[PDB]
Amino acid sequence: GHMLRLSAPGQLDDDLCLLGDVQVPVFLLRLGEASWALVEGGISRDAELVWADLCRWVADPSQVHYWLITHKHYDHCGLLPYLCPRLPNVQVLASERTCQAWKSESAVRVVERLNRQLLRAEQRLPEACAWDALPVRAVADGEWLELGPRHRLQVIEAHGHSDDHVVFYDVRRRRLFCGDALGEFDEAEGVWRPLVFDDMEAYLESLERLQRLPTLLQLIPGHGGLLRGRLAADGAESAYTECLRLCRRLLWRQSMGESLDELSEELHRAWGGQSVDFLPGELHLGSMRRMLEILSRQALP
Ligand SMILES: O=C(O)c1ccccc1-n1cccc1
Ligand SMILES: [Fe+3]
Ligand SMILES: [Fe+3]
Repeated sequence: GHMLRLSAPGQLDDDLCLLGDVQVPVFLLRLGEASWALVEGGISRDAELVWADLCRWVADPSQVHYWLITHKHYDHCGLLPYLCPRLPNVQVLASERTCQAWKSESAVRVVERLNRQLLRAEQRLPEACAWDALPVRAVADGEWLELGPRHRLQVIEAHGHSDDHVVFYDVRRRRLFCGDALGEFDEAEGVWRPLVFDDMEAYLESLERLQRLPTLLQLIPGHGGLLRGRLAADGAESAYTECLRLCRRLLWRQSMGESLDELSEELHRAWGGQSVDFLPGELHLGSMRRMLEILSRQALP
């Protein structure tokens, strides 16, 4: 409950609504009187929740024409096979690499595995479309997405968190759908938690490019809701600072003979509580481990 953070389902702006759970939300954009779009692909088990929320705003689901995806992680595309059947006119917009992940049986295997762990006991999933059969359209870095007469979003490559990650910038509204590129926003402390799970140099380089965007009014990550005011304006820069802060912290620990597992457990214990309801505890601890391993390699003797 903060002035600068909208974290409740429902309407966020004149054109924007939050569907489903705030920790893994799906955002709804009204492009016109009979045209809508979705942003972020959530987790599979939320199919019926998101669908329920959606139908309360969209009388005719055939008016959903676009579904924008930031990256291939299980918590950002798990809904696609299960709701695309119910969205006959939708077109999934994703980066080339993100599309490649859906044509890989091994990559799909991991996405499905992690999502099934989040299923409640006796919970059944709808009739699902084949991952390789999704109505996808690959988008490239810098491409402009003419979604509607008042919605023009630019695709900006933002690798680092993952090797396929992109973000979507609505310059008209100074609004950035940044996915996980800035990390995980700490709701209790008001700072960003870095999520460097692929490449640190690219991670920092992406934040440098995003800092050069015109001053943001709304910052919408993959988890936690909508950020505004100074949080949006300073977002990219603050996320950059917090990443370096974690690096220096890592170097300090290692220089004291500490093993990566020592700080991993500490990060997991201090940060794993926010994502417990949609992220298996072993995945978070392992993710923290993978991150520190990345930072150690790209900053060590
Ligand atoms: O990206 C995240 O949302 C995330 C955050 C914390 C730990 C693991 C994560 N993860 C890694 C791969 C898919 C989820
Ligand atoms: Fe992610
Ligand atoms: Fe994520």
